[PDB]
Amino acid sequence: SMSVKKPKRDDSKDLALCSMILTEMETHEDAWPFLLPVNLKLVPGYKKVIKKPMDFSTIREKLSSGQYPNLETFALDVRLVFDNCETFNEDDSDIGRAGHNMRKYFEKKWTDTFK
Ligand SMILES: Cn1cc(C(=O)NCCN)ccc1=O
Repeated sequence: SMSVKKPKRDDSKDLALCSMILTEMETHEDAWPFLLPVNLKLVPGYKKVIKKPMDFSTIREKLSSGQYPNLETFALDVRLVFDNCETFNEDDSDIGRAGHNMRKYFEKKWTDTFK
């Protein structure tokens, strides 16, 4: 509360660590469904069904222009990519399985980096 300061973690490296985590995502071989925004004019149903589209390049742009206030909002956009994926794809499709793989890949790097 007011004048009651909780001891807080060092966040000076958060930007560089999130950038390196995103780089590992972008270079993962299963990252192809998520590198670029879903083409709303070439895919039937996505614009209406998916109310918050998100992809790695948009996350990269928001990270490179100071649009994430903290690292929690960064992980929100990353998880939004895979939440959208589950909403729109079957689990045993190539894209649906890539999302599950990429999500598990992310959450371990998130724990190994900040926890
Ligand atoms: C990540 N993601 C990719 C597609 C896509 O590109 N579909 C083309 C079908 N061959 C659709 C939904 C989704 O969430």
